[PDB]
Amino acid sequence: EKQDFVQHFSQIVRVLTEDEHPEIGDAIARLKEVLEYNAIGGKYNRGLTVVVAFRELVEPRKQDADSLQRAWTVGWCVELLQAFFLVADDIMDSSLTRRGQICWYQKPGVGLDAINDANLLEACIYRLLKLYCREQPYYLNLIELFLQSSYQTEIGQTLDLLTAPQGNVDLVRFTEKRYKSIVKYKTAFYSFYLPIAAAMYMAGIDGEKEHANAKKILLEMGEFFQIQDDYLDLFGDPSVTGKIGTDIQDNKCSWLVVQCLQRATPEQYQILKENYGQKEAEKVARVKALYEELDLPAVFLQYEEDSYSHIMALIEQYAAPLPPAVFLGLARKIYK
Amino acid sequence: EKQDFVQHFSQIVRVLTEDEHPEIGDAIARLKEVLEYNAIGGKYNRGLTVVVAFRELVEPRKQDADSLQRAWTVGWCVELLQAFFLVADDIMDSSLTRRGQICWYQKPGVGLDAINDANLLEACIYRLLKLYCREQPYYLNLIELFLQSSYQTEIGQTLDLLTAPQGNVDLVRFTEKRYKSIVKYKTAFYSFYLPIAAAMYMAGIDGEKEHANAKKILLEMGEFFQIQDDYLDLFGDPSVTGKIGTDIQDNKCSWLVVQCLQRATPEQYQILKENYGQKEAEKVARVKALYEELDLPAVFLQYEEDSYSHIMALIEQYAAPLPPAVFLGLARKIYK
Ligand SMILES: O=P(O)(O)C(O)(Cc1cccnc1)P(=O)(O)O
Ligand SMILES: O=P(O)(O)C(O)(Cc1cccnc1)P(=O)(O)O
Ligand SMILES: [Mg+2]
Ligand SMILES: [Mg+2]
Ligand SMILES: [Mg+2]
Ligand SMILES: [Mg+2]
Ligand SMILES: [Mg+2]
Ligand SMILES: [Mg+2]
Repeated sequence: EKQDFVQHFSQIVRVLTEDEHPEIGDAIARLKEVLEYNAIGGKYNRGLTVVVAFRELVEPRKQDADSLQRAWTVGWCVELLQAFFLVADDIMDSSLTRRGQICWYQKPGVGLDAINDANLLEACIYRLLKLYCREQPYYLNLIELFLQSSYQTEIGQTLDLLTAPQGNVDLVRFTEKRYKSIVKYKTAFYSFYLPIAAAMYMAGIDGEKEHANAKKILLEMGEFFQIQDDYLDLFGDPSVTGKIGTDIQDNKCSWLVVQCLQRATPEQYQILKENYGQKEAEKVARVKALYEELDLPAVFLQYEEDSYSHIMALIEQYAAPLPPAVFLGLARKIYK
Repeated sequence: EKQDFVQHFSQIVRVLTEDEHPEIGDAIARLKEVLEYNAIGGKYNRGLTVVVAFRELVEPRKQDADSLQRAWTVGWCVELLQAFFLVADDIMDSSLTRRGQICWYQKPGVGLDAINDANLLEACIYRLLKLYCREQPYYLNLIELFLQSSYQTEIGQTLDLLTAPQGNVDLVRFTEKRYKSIVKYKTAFYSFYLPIAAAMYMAGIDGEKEHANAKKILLEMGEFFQIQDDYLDLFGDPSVTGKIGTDIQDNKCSWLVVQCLQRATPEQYQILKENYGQKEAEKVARVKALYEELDLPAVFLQYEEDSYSHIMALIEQYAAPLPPAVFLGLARKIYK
């Protein structure tokens, strides 16, 4: 399934680049480069979720060649949206690598031009929806879903960045309540709600209450996914994660620091105060050592188990009348 | 009219900030700040063009309070789009001031976070269209117009930036053909076509051929407007323009350098080669002095006259069945 999804990318790049209007040539070329470098090399889970859910929600007699093409394309739209956000997120977080290669903006000859490049990736979403879904009943529902999920992700990023001012001790700000708001908005809407909801609209499941019920499950899964992202920022294997962690030196409201603040002794609070939020390797190591001294890996592992049980309880409550398998396949993939 | 348009901004900021969901509070606050700093202080010509054209194209018996509100809001959408692009353009062009104050990203405590802030301004366009135009016949036409004009502006910005690589002599690239493509895409679609076309759709003028005819006039006006922007980058009064010029030190394909290359002697070409595209004030002054020695102000002034006559000839050819006054009021404003 992931090999089939990735094979459809050649076709996407081909239709996005067919406007070559020789004049715009050299920017179409650059657009190819941005797409090749930036939407390829991930696991493709968010885009595949659209396709998997589409096949589970749509009656097989309605799954002809062209409706399947529209599903693959919408899944690539979700991946282009993630590519838009990541590019810009790597600039703002001062990140070094992404998916096992240097962040696009560190590429010599790119730099802050990456800002345009990211806006273009966003623009491609709507070009693809027009090329493929324009005459479908769900066209406007999808455009609106993508725009709303962007807005919600940018609100989240705003909070992320206001809670993490550079060069400024922000520990008082780092609370559970605040953390939960950050991750709801910055990650949960676009990573989980968006692709399932997109498949739902394509299948003609438009009801407010069915979308609300699906959202109840999916926003909690997204919360877990971001907690996991925070854990792996520091404790993940960078040959697996494909990215260097910057949360400590970026002064982020990570699940780790939140959990640390609620366990630290007043001596340990001062260690964090003196070392969090700074570029010095030795300072970052003191924080990591405090996390390790507080058995934060053990705490994450227990949370992963408790979170799983909680999400499965919500699937029991809220999945119907959708197939639980939609949610269960997602759970398998993120608690893997 | 500009005082009425500006008065409606309080209401726009109020509806954009009514989601205060206490959790997202502090990002709504920041969103207010971004809107107050970044969509205010211009001349508002692009947003007013929507309103002026709306009143001229819509039968007065159809211009009730609420349809007029929708026109003011769509005009603010066009201004939010310009605010999105300028913010990001000031980062990528390394600009110092905008509208008589420091560029938002130079504000201490903003910096590259301005990237998110700009994406949020874009997002506000679609929130306003949904809040105000959702049940109108032209809703989808407007969303599609705004998205398309963004795409086209980002393609233009891509070309602008590829033709102007930092630290790299690009004079061979700087041709009339290339310049015309740049400005068509980066400026002409969103500054002129966009607001008139928006008013056209609101008035129920949806025809392909009427939009094409309007576009014929408006893209040429936009070409002139960018040529004027290039001229004033170096020769404008910064107490009038409100911005410091960076085209020479940014290595831009400005109308000025294009015109200089077609008049320069081989000695003068080498002066440009040795001094264009560099941060040193003394080098920038050599280029300005070469422009002045080539009587480029005199050339711009003659071009302004010839361009005016050309645009008026196109209004004669292509305005009907729209009122010429729509185009003539625009011409007055840009050749002012
Ligand atoms: O991939 P990253 O940078 O670890 C992350 O998950 C990326 C991201 C970007 C935009 C929204 N949500 C998450 P972050 O929040 O920066 O820790
Ligand atoms: O306001 P500026 O920076 O003079 C400009 O007109 C701004 C701009 C931004 C985006 C698209 N078109 C023009 P530019 O092209 O940068 O010279
Ligand atoms: Mg990041
Ligand atoms: Mg981030
Ligand atoms: Mg992370
Ligand atoms: Mg600029
Ligand atoms: Mg520019
Ligand atoms: Mg300029």
